Amino acid sequence: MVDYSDCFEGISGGAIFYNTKNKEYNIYNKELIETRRSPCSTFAIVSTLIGLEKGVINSKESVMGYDGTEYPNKNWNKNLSLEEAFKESCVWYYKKLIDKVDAKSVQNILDDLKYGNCDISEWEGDLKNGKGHLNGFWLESSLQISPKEQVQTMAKIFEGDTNFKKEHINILRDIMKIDVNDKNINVYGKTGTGFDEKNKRVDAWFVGMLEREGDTYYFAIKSDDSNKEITGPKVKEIAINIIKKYYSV
Ligand SMILES: [Cl-]
Repeated sequence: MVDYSDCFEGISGGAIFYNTKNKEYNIYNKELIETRRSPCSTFAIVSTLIGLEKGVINSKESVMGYDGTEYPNKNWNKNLSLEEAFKESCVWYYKKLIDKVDAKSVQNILDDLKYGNCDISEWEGDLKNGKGHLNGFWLESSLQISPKEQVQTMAKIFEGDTNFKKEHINILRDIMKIDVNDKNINVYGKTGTGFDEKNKRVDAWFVGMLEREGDTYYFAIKSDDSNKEITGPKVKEIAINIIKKYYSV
C-alpha cells in the first residue's frame, strides 16, 4: 500500500493505479478503493462505447439533437458533438443516447464488462432530487462501482479484452485526452460529480489512464469528502498532482 495523502490536502479519498505489464496495483486507502459508489459522469466512458456499438452515435462529431432547453450549465445549451458532450459532462446528451438502447442490451454489456453491481433498475435515476429528465441510473442512483472495478474495466477496454470494436475504443481515447502541460506523458480521463444524500458525502471522481515512455497505468481517483466543494474537477487536479509527483521521471 502506497501513500498519496499529500496530494489530497486533507480531503478524504483514495487512489488506485494498475500496470497491466507487471499486474501490480498501487493502492492508497484500500477500504475506500474497494467501496462501490455511483460512477456519476465517469459512466460516459462506457455509455460512449454503447452508443457507438449500437449506431446511436458514429464519431467525435456525432450530435443527438438539441430541443432548446435552457440548462443552468450554459455549455449544454446547443447541439454539441460527442467530444463536447464528453468534456462538458452533458447529461442530456448521454440520457437521450442511452434512451435509444434496449435495457437488455445495456444489461448484457455491463454484465460482460463486470461493471460493479450492473444495476440499471432505476433507469430514469433519482427523481426525488427534483431534476426531472436530468437524471439516470448512473447518477447517484442504482448503478454502483468501486474505484478498483473502474480500473479493471478501463484495463479490459483499452487492452482489447472486451467485445467493443477497436475503432470505437480509438474514438473514446481521442475524446478522453486531457492537456497536462507535459508532452512527455499522455493523460486520458473523465470526471464525475455527485452528492450521496443518504450518507451526506460527495462522489468526486477522476478515472482514466496515463501513457509514459514504455508504461501504461489505468487509474481511479475518488473523494468521499463531506465538503460539497469537492467535485470531479477538484479530484482531477489531485490526480494530475499524483501523476506529477509519483509517476514522472
Ligand atoms: Cl507512496
